[PDB]
Amino acid sequence: QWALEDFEIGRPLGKGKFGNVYLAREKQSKFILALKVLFKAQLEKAGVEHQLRREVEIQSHLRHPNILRLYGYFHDATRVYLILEYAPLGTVYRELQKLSKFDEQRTATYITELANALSYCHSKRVIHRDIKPENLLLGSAGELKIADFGWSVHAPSSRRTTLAGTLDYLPPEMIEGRMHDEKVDLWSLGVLCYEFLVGKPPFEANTYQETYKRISRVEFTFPDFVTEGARDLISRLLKHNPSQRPMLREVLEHPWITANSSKPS
Ligand SMILES: Nc1ncnc2c1ncn2[C@@H]1O[C@H](COP(=O)(O)OP(=O)(O)O)[C@@H](O)[C@H]1O
Ligand SMILES: N#CC[NH+]1CCN(c2cccc(Cl)c2)CC1
Ligand SMILES: [Mg+2]
Ligand SMILES: [Mg+2]
Repeated sequence: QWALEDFEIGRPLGKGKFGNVYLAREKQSKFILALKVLFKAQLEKAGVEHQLRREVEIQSHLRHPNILRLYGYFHDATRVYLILEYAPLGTVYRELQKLSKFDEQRTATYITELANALSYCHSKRVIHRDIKPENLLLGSAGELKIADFGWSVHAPSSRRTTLAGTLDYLPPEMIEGRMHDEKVDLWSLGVLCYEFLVGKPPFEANTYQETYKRISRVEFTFPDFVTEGARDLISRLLKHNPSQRPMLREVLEHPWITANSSKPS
């Protein structure tokens, strides 16, 4: 159906390990979108064909205001192309680099939007497993959308693929290669809440080896400026035992969230 000739390509929007993402306009309708380009030789070499299939299958069927749309795809014997909703305000990662830290209202609003998106995902037993600032995009009204479903799966699960880059957002059960479920995304939500308020993630370290140690032992402390309500929510999410981590309704109803968020459940 779709082919490369149907699109005019424009400015580079971002890069990932596999994805090179470009702004593009479809020629007959003038529809603006984002084209995510993957090289087949790199996909085959890394053995991640199955991840790509899951990204397409899972993401194309989800429909939620806080989740990025996948519209379709095509390929041409050197490349695979994913046709995505364009997010005009960029990544949360870029906003954090710009501002250094977010205030409590901005943070609580982003957490509400994440929790709504994840609540919808978990109702289908979909777990994302790669929630982190460079995969959170911003729509035209500044609203958060979750993207990059390459690591997503159905629960429960083990891991069959090699961990790539940073350990910073993963819970103990994932880094220890044990069996895991939906509660992995709740741990990541706690890491994000800390990083939004403080400006760095809570187990950050100079080497892989020490980061691993800090995560498995849950070694984090708070700077003086983090308030009692934020500390309570974060401490509830960063529990070693996944069954003790709260439900998403409990996050959305937490008094610090309700006091500070400017959007509803
Ligand atoms: N729909 C989009 N709109 C705007 N920018 C995007 C979009 N998708 C990706 N990007 C940019 O490209 C980067 C990589 O895309 P991603 O889908 O996360 O690739 P990878 O799977 O390689 O991590 C993002 O972190 C962001 O900077
Ligand atoms: N390397 C490689 C081989 N590819 C593996 C998976 N492929 C795939 C999966 C979902 C959607 C689309 Cl367009 C393509 C195509 C070929
Ligand atoms: Mg990504
Ligand atoms: Mg990916």
